Order: sequence, then C-alpha cells, then structure tokens
Amino acid sequence: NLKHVAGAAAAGAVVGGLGGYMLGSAMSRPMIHF
Amino acid sequence: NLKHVAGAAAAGAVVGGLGGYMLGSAMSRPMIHF
Amino acid sequence: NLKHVAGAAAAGAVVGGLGGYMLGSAMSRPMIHF
Amino acid sequence: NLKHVAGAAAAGAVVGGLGGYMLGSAMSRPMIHF
Amino acid sequence: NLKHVAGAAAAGAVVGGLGGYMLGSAMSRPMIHF
Amino acid sequence: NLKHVAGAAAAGAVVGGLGGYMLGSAMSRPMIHF
Amino acid sequence: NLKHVAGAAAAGAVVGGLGGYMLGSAMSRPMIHF
Amino acid sequence: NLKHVAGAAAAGAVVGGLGGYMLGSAMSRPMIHF
Amino acid sequence: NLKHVAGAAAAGAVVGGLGGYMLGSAMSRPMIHF
Amino acid sequence: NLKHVAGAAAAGAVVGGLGGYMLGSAMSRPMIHF
Amino acid sequence: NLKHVAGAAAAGAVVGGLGGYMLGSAMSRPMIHF
Amino acid sequence: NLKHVAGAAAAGAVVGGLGGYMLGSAMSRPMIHF
Amino acid sequence: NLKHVAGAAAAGAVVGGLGGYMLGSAMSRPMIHF
Amino acid sequence: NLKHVAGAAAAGAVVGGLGGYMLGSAMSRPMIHF
Amino acid sequence: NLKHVAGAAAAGAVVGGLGGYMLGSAMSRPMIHF
Amino acid sequence: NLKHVAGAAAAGAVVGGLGGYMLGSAMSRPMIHF
Amino acid sequence: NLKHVAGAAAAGAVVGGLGGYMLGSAMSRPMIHF
Amino acid sequence: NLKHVAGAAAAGAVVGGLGGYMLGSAMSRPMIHF
Amino acid sequence: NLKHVAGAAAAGAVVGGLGGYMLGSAMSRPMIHF
Amino acid sequence: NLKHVAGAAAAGAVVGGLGGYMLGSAMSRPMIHF
Repeated sequence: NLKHVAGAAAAGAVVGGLGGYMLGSAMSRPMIHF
Repeated sequence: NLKHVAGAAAAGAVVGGLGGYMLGSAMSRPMIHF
Repeated sequence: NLKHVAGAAAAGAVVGGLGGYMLGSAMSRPMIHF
Repeated sequence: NLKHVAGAAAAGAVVGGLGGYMLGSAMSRPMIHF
Repeated sequence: NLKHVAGAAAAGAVVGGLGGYMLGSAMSRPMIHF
Repeated sequence: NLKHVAGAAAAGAVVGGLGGYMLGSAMSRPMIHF
Repeated sequence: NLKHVAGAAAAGAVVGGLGGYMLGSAMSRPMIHF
Repeated sequence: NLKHVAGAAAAGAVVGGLGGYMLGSAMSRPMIHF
Repeated sequence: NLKHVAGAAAAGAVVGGLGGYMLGSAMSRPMIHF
Repeated sequence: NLKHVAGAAAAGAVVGGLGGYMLGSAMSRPMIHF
Repeated sequence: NLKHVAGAAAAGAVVGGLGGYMLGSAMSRPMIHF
Repeated sequence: NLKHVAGAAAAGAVVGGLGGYMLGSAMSRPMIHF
Repeated sequence: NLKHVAGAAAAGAVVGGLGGYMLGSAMSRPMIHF
Repeated sequence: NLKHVAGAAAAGAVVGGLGGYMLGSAMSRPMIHF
Repeated sequence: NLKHVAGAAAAGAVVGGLGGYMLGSAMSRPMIHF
Repeated sequence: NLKHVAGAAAAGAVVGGLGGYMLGSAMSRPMIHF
Repeated sequence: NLKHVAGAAAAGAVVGGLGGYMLGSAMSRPMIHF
Repeated sequence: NLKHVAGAAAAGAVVGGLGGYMLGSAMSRPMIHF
Repeated sequence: NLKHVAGAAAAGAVVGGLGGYMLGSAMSRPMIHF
Repeated sequence: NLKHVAGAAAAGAVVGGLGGYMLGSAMSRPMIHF
C-alpha cells in the first residue's frame, strides 16, 4: 500500500494561495507603454 | 509499501503561495517600452 | 511622483499562490512520530 | 502623486489563490503519529 | 521621480508561489522521531 | 519499503513560494527598450 | 530620477518560489532522533 | 529499506522560494536596448 | 539619474527559488541523534 | 539499507532559493545593446 | 523534574498591575492635535 | 532537575507593573501636531 | 542540575516596571510637528 | 493654565500593569532556604 | 501656560509595567541560603 | 510658556519597565551564603 | 551542575525598569519637524 | 519660551528600563559568602 | 560545576534601567528638520 | 528662547536602560568572602 499527507494540511495559517492545475497552455504577450 | 509527507504540511505559517501544475506549455513575449 | 507595477500583474498563468501578509508572529512545534 | 498596479491584475488565468492579511498571530503544534 | 516594475509582472508562467511579508517573528522547534 | 518527508513540511515560516511542476516547455523573448 | 526592473519580471517560466520578507527573527531548534 | 528527509523540512524560516521541476526545455532570447 | 535591472529578470527559466530578506536574526540549534 | 538527510533540512533560516530540476536543455542568446 | 515559583507570588503588596498575554498583534495610530 | 524563582516573588512592594507577553507584532505611527 | 533566582525577586521595593516579552516585531514612525 | 496627557493613554496595547501609589512604607525580609 | 505629554502615551505596545509612586521608605534584608 | 514631551511617549514598543518615584530612602543588607 | 542569581534580585530599590526580550525586529523612522 | 523633547520618546523599541527618581538616600551593605 | 552572580543583584539602588535582549535587528532613519 | 532634544529620543532601539536621578547620597560597603 501507499499512504500520504500532501498540501498545507494541518498548517497553522494558510494565508497564501494554493497552486492550481492547468492541463493545457497559455498564450501571453503583455503590452505596456508609457 | 511507501509512506510520505509532502508540501508545507504542519507548517507554522504558510504565507507564500504554492506551486501549481502545468501539463503543457506557455508562449511568452513581454513588450515593454517607455 | 512614483509609478509602479507589482505582483504577477499581466502574467500569462498565475497558477501558484500569492504571498500573504502577517503582521505578528507564529509559534510552532510539529510533533511527528511513527 | 503616486500610481500603481498591484496583485494579479489583468492576469490571463488567476488559478492559484491569493495571499490574505493577518494582523495578529497563530499558535500551532501539529500532532501526527502512526 | 522614480519608476519601477517589480515582482513577476508580465511573466510567461508564474507557477511557483510568491514571497509573503512577515513583520514579526516565528518560534519553531520541530519534533521528529521514529 | 521507503519512507520520506519532503518539501517545507513542519517549517516555522513558509513565507517564500514553492516550486511548481512544468511538464512541457516555455518559449520566451522579452522585449525591453527605453 | 531612478528607474528599475527587479524580480523575475518577464521571465519565461517562474517555476521556483520567490523570496519573502521577514522583519523580525526566528528561533529554531529541530529535534530529530531515530 | 531506505529512509530520507529532503527539502527545507523543519527549517526555521523558509523565506526563499523552492526549486521547481521542468521536464522539457526553454528557448530564450532576451532583447534589451536603450 | 540611475537605471538598473536586477534579479533574474528576463531569465529563460527561473526554476530555483529567490533570496528573501531578513531584517533581524535567527537562533538555531539542530538536535540530531540516532 | 540506506538513510539520509539532504537539502537545507533543519536550517535556521532558508532565505536563499533552492535548486530546481531540469531534465532537458535551454537555448539562450541574450541581446543587449545601448 | 522541574520546580518553580513565578510572578509576584508571596509579595508584600501587589499594587501595580500584572502583564497580560497577547497572542497576535495590534495596529495603532494615535491622532492628537490642538 | 531544575529549580527556579522568577519575577518579583517575595518582593516588599510590587508597585510597578509587570511585563506582559506579546507573541506577534505592533504597527504604530503616532500623529501629534499643535 | 541547575538552580536559579532571576528577576527582582526579594527586592525591597519593585517600583519600576518589568520588561515584557515580544516574539515578533514593531513597525514605527512617529509623526510630530508644531 | 496647564494641560497634560499622562499614563499610557491612547496606547495600542496596555498589556503590562500600571504603577500604584503607596503613601507609607513596607517592611520586608524574605526567608528562602533549600 | 505649560503643556505636556508624559508617560508611555500613544505607545505602540506598552508591554512592560509602569513605575509606581512611593512616598515613604522600605526596609529590606533578604535571607537566602542553600 | 513651556512645552514638552517626556517619557517613552509614541514609542514603537515600550517593553521595558518605567522608572518609579521614591521620595524617601531604602535600607538594605542582602544576606547570601552557600 | 550550574547555579546562578541574575537580574536585580535582592536589590534595595528596583526603581528603574527592566530590559525586555525581543525575538524579532523593529522598523523605525521618526518624523519630526517644526 | 522653552521647548523640549526628553526621554526615549518616539524610540523604535524601548526595551530597557527607564531611570527612576530618588529624592533621598540608600544605605547598603551586601553580605555574600560561600 | 559553575557558579555566578550577574546583573545588579544586591545593589543599593537600581535606579537606572536594565539592558534588554534583542535577537534580531532594527532599521532606523530619524527625520529631523526645523 | 531655547529649544532642545535630549535623551535617546527617536532612537532606533533603546535597549539599554536610562540614567536615573538621585538627589542625595548612598552609603555602601559590599562584603564578599569565599
């Protein structure tokens, strides 16, 4: 068998966000000018 | 068998974010000018 | 004056979590045995 | 004056969580045994 | 004046988490035995 | 058998972010001029 | 004036986490035995 | 058998980010001019 | 004036974590025995 | 059998980032001119 | 074993107040003008 | 073993106050003008 | 073993206050003008 | 005329005790032996 | 006229005790032996 | 006229105690032997 | 073994305050103008 | 006129105690032997 | 073994304050103008 | 007129104690033998 604990389980303060799951891609081109 | 604990489990303060999971790719070309 | 862009603004995929803000402290003593 | 953009504004996919704000503390002692 | 860009702005894939902000302290003594 | 503890488990303050997982690639060409 | 770009801005893959900010201290004494 | 502890487990302050995992490649050509 | 680029900006793969900022101290005495 | 402790486990302050894992390659040609 | 006496036990006149216990924080900005 | 006496025990006149315990932080910016 | 007496125990007149314990930090910027 | 503010007025956290007022005296001879 | 502010007024954290007022005297002879 | 601010007013953390006021005297002869 | 007496124990008049304990840091920038 | 600021006003961390005021005297003869 | 007496123990008049303990740091930039 | 700032005002960390005020005298003859 196999046994686990993953993530931030039993953490004292989970204040930051958690990672998501992307099964795919992302096309990105920010456009910043000033 | 196999047994584990992973991540930030039982951490005193999980303030930073957690890594996500990308199964794919990302095309990127930032465009910055001033 | 002063002008900025901070964080993961305009990111192509913000999949990981973001850092929080603690103004204080955290007392911690994990107790693990097997 | 001062002008800003913060956070994950204009992000292509905000999938991970965002950091919170604690003005205080957290006492923690996980208790794990097996 | 002063002008900036900080963080992982315009990144192609922000998959890892971001650093938080602690204004304080953390007392820690992990207890591990097996 | 095999037994482990990985990551920042039982850390006193996980303030920095955690590494994600990319199973793929990233094409990148920043464009900066001023 | 002064002008900057800091952090992992415009990075092709920010997979590792980012450094946080502690304004304080951390007391630590891991206790490991087997 | 085999037994381990890896990463920054039981660290007093994990403020820096953690290394991710890329199973692939990255094509990169920064373009900077001023 | 003064102008800069710092950090791992425009890097092809920021897989390792980034250094944090401690304005303070850390008391440490690991206790390992087997 | 075999038994280990690796990484920055039980460190007093893990402020710097941690090395990632690339199973692949990186093509790079920075382009800087001023 | 361990044995103690703490506080102002057996004092001849406990006229001043005693210190409390805050497990948290306090945000403060007095506003005084005349 | 270990044995102690702490504080102002057996004092002839505890007229001043006693130190408290903050496990956290305090943000402060007095604002005084006249 | 170890044996102690600490603080202002058995003092003839504890008129001044006693030091507290902060496990954390304090951000401060007094603002005084006239 | 005369105008004042005294004590810990407008304090962000009055956790320690306050000094009392003795108009008199205190005779004291602690007797400790072990 | 005359105008004042005294004590720990507007302090961010008054954790230590405050001085009292004795108008008199204190006779003291601690007796410690072991 | 005359105008003042005294003590630890507007301090960021008054953790130590404050001086009292004795209008009188103190006779003292500690007796320590072991 | 080890044996001690610390602090202002058995003092004839503890009129001044006592040092506290900060396990952390303090950011400070007084702002005074007239 | 005359205008002042005295003491540890606006200090970033008043951790040590403050001087008291004795208007009188103190007779002292410690007696230590071992 | 080892045996001690430290601090201002058995002092005839502890009127000045006592040194505290900072395990950390302090950032400071007073701003005074007139 | 006359204008001043005295003491450790606006100090970044007042950790040591402050001088008191004795208007009188002190008779002293420590007696130490071993």
